[PDB]
Amino acid sequence: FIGTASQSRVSAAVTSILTDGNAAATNSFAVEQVLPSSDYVFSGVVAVQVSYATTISVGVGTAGALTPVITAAELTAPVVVNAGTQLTVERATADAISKAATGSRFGDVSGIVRAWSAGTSVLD
Amino acid sequence: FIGTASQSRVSAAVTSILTDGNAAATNSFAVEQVLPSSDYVFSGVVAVQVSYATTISVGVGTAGALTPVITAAELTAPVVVNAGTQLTVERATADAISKAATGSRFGDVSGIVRAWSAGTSVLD
Amino acid sequence: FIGTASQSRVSAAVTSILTDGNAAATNSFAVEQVLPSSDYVFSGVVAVQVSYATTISVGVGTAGALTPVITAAELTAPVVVNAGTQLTVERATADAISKAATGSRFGDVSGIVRAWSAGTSVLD
Amino acid sequence: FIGTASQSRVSAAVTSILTDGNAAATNSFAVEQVLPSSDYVFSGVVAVQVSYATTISVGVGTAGALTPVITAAELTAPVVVNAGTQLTVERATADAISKAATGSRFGDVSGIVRAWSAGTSVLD
Amino acid sequence: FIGTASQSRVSAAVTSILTDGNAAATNSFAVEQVLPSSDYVFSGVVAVQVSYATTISVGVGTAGALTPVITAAELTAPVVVNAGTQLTVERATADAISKAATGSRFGDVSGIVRAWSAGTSVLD
Amino acid sequence: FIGTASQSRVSAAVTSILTDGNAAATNSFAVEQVLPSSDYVFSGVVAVQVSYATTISVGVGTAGALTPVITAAELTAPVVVNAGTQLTVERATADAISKAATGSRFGDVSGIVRAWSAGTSVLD
Amino acid sequence: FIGTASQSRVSAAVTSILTDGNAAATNSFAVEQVLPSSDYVFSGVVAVQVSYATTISVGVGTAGALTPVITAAELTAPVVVNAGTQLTVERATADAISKAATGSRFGDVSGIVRAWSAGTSVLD
Amino acid sequence: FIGTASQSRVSAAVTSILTDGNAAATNSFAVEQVLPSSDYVFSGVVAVQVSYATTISVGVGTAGALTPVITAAELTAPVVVNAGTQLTVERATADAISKAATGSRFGDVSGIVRAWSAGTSVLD
Amino acid sequence: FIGTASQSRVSAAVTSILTDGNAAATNSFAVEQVLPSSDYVFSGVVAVQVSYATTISVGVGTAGALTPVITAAELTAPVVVNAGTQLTVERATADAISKAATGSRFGDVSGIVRAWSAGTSVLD
Amino acid sequence: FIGTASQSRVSAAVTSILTDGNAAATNSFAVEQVLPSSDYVFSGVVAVQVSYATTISVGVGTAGALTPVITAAELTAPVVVNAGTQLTVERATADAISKAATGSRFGDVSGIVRAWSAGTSVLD
Amino acid sequence: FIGTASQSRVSAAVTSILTDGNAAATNSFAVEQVLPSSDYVFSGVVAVQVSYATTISVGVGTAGALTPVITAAELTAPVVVNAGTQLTVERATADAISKAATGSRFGDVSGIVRAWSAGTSVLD
Amino acid sequence: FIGTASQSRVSAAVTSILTDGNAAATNSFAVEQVLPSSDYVFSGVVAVQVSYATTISVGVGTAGALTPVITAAELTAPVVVNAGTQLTVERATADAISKAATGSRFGDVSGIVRAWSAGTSVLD
Repeated sequence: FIGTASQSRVSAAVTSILTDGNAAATNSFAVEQVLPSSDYVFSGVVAVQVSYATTISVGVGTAGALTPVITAAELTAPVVVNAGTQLTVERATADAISKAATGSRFGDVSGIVRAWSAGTSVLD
Repeated sequence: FIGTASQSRVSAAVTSILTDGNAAATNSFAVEQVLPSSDYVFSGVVAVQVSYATTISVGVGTAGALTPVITAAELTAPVVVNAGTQLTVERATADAISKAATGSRFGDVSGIVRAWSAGTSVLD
Repeated sequence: FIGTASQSRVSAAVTSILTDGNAAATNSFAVEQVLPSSDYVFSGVVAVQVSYATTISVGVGTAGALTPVITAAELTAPVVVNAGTQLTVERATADAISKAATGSRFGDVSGIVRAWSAGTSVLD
Repeated sequence: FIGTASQSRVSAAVTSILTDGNAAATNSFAVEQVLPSSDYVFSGVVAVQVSYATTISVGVGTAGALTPVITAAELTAPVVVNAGTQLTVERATADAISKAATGSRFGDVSGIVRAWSAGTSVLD
Repeated sequence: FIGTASQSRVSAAVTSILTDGNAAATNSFAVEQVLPSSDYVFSGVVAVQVSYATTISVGVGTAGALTPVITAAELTAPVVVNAGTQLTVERATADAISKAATGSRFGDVSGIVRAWSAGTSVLD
Repeated sequence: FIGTASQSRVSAAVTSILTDGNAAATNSFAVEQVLPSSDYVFSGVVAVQVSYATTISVGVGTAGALTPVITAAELTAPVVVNAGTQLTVERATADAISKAATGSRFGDVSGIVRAWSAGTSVLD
Repeated sequence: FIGTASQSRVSAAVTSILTDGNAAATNSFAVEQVLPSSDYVFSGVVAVQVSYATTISVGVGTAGALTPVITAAELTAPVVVNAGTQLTVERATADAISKAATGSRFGDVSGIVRAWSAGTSVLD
Repeated sequence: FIGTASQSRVSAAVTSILTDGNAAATNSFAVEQVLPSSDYVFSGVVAVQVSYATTISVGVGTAGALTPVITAAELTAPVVVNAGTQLTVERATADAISKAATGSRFGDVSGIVRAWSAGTSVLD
Repeated sequence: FIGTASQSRVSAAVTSILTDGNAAATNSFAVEQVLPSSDYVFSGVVAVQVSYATTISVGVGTAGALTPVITAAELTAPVVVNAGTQLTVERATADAISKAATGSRFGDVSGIVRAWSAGTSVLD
Repeated sequence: FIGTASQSRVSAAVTSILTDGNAAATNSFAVEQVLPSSDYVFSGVVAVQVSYATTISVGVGTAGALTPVITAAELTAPVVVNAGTQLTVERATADAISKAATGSRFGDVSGIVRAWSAGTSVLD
Repeated sequence: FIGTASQSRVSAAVTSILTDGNAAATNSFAVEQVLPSSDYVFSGVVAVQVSYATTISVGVGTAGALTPVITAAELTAPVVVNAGTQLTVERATADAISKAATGSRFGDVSGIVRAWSAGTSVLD
Repeated sequence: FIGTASQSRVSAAVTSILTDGNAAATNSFAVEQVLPSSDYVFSGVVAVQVSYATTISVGVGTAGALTPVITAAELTAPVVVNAGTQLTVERATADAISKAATGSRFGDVSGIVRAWSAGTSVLD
């Protein structure tokens, strides 16, 4: 759980404390997934499952107390292509470059790239 | 629960403490989802479900006390395309670039990009 | 409950402590939703519902004490497009850019963008 | 209840402690709503309702003690467009920009934006 | 009850403790409303009403003790446009900007905005 | 009762403890109103009224003990425009700005605003 | 009763404990008013009145014991414009600004405001 | 009774305990007034009066015991303009500013204000 | 857990504390994987498994207490080629270069590269 | 764990604290692997195994307490050739150079290299 | 552990703290290997082994307490030739130079080297 | 441990803290080796061994406490000729020079050296 500025992220945690008076067991599972937010997003059901074993003892051999532990954990986090249409200057500029390049007007592509990278023009 | 500055986010938590005097069980589930807020928002019913197992004991084999645990948890968080029409300078500038590019006026696209990136003009 | 500076946010919590003298159960549900406040707001009925199970025991098998738990929780938080008309400098500047762009006066768009981004002019 | 600096906000809480000597039940509901205060305000009747279930027991099956719980809660918080006319420098500047833009005097819009963003002028 | 520095705010609370020796009931309702104080104020009658149910028991079914609870609460807080005429520097500056803008003297608007934002002048 | 530094505020509270030996009832009502003190003040009669119901019992149905509760409370707090004439530097500066603006001497308005915001002058 | 540092404030409280051996009633009323002390003061008769009802019983219907309660309370606190003539530096500076502004010597107003806000001069 | 550091303040309290062996009544009235001490002082007769009602009973209707209560209380606290002539640095500085301003020597006013606010001079 | 700014990353941790009163064992496993986010993303089921040994004692030889430890741990993190189609200026420029190079128009490739790297043109 | 900006990296750690009341042992293993991310990535199962010895004592010879230690640790981190097809300007430029070089058009290679390194052309 | 910017690196550490109540021993081993990342990479099993001696005492001769120490440590870090095929401008330029040199076209080699080193041409 | 930018380097450290309650000994060994990375690399088993003496006392002659120290330490770091085949412009240029020199075409060697050192040609 370190990414505070991340834009597309799932975080989950499962914790437990089980006791019968004589024995106790504390278990936790934490997980985190992060995506490049301009390309993919999380959309769907987020799901966690854990698996507790009853084959671990603390004490004297097979006569020890039974203390359940987590030995397997899993996560679902559905990943979907980003499809938002709110406009940024960069996205519109890239779209204009693509439109110029589809017509083989590479001089216009060069002009736009010149204006973007250094703010110049053809006669400058 | 680390993203304080996030603009589109769902957070939820479920906690329980069950006891009968002789045995006790503490369980918790925390989850968080974050979206790129200029592209998607949360709109709909937020839903959480957890699953408690009755097959885990603490003590002596099958004769131990029954301590319920969480072994599955899930979240619904509906995701919807952002469709607000309040005006920003960036959104209007991108729209103007798109309008110029639809008419193959790539000189105007270049002029706007020059003014945005470095605040210059054609004769500068 | 981490977003102190958020402008459009719903927060809710439901807590309970039930006991009959011999057994006890503590349950809580906390949830939070956050929107990009320049685009959407919360307007309508905020509603929470929880679901308590009577199928979980603490003790000896089916003979254990009955301790209700929360296994499902939900939230309604109605989402509505922001439609306030109080004036900001950014909103008016974007509106002027849109007005210039509707008449294909991209030189005026470029001039406004130049003044906004670097505070310059055509002859500077 | 985390937003101390918020300007348009509703907060409410309902708490109860019910006992008959042998059984007890504690219940609480807390909720909070926050708006972008330059765009919307709260004006009208603030209303809360909760729903208590009589179908939950603690003890031995259907023979356990009856402990009421909250399973549904709701809030009304009326939302109204902000319509105050006390003057800020930003609001008047935006109004002047709008007046200039309605007459297609985009040079004056550019001049005001230049003075606002960097405090410059046309000959600077 | 978290906003100590708020300038326009209503706070109220209703509490009760009812007992007949064998059963007891404690109830409370707290509520708070906050406005943007430069735009609106509270002026009028502040009113609170609560609704107590007699349909909730603690004990054995319909034979349990009757413990009244709050299931509905409401608030009136009248909202009125701010109309004070004590002078601030910001309000007078905005008024001067509005006066200049009503005569299409956008150079004077630009001059005032330049002096406000950066403390400069036309020849600086 | 949280605003210690507030300059225009009304606070009131009504409390009661009624008993006949066998049954008892405790009731309280607290309320608070706060104004922007440079614009409005409290001047007039401050009035509180509460309403006690005789339709709530604790015990066995209609045979339970009668325990009065508060179900409605209200407040009067008269609000009046601030009209004090003791001089502050800010109020006099705003008045000078208004006097200059009434004669269309926007250069003097700009000069005063320059001196206030950054302590500069025309030739600086 | 929270404002310790307030300069113009009225505080009052009325308390009673009435008993006939078999029944008892405790009642209290507390109230507080606060003004902006540079603008208004309290001068005149401070007056409190309360209203006790004889229509509330604790016990069995109309046969219960009579326990008087407070159902209405009021306060007079006369408010008068502040008219003290002891000199502060701020008040004299504001008076000088007003004197300069009455003669349209806005350069002197600007000079005084420059010296107050940043301690500068015209040639600095 | 909360203002320990206040310089101009009146505090008073009246208490009584009346009994005839079978019935008893306890009554109290507390009040406090505070002024801005540089502007006004308390000088004159401080007077308190209370009003006891004989129309309130505890018991069985009109046959209950008579228990007097306070239903009206009042205070006189004479308010007089402060007229002390012991010298403070602030009062003398304000007087010098007033003397300079009466002769339209606003440069001297500016010089004194510069020395007070930041400890500077004209050539600094 | 050191990469806060990483865009494609999986983080997980499993912790346990087991005790029977006389002996105790604390175990933890932490793991992290990071990808070049423009090329690959994480999409699929994230899975963790650990293996606890019962062949380690603390004490006197084979007569010591049994303290389980982790001796093997594993992670699944599915890796998938990035396939988002949201437009960047760099991606569109590279696409235009590829289109020009597919037609052996290496002069246009050179022109675009010249505009990108230094913002120049053929006649500059 | 020092590489925060690395793009292709695996990090893992295993920790334990074992005690029987009289003796204790703390063990940890940390490991990290880093690749040149434009050439290789991590894809597959990440696996850790450790080996604990029971042949080390603290105390008096062979009669000392048994304290397990880690004497061997290992890691799997599968390494795979990078095969992402998202476009960079550098990758497309290199591809164009390769295409020109496959046809022995070394003048075009030289032209592209000239435009990349210094932004020049043949006649410059 | 000093190389943060290294692209091909292995880091590992083994730590232990062993005690029996009367004596204690702390041991650590840290190691790091770094390769020129354009030529070689790490691919395979990373392995660490340490050797603890039981022949060192602290105290009185052979009668001192036994404190195990590390006297030998080792690392495996498999080294493999870099074989990634993602394109850089430098790699493609070198490949073109090699292709020209295989055909004894040293004029083309010279031309490419001239364009790379100074961005010139044959007639410049 | 000072070379952060080194490309072929081995670093290792061994530390220990031994105590029996009355005497203590702290020992450390740190070592570092660095190679010219274009010529040689580290490939093989990295090995460290230390030697602890039992012939040093602190105290009164031969009756002092035994405090082990390190008196010999060693390192293995296998050194292997660099044999990577990823292409640099410098390596290809040197290879072309070698190819020309093997055929006694020293004019081509001179031409390549002229283009590398100053970017010139034969007729320049």
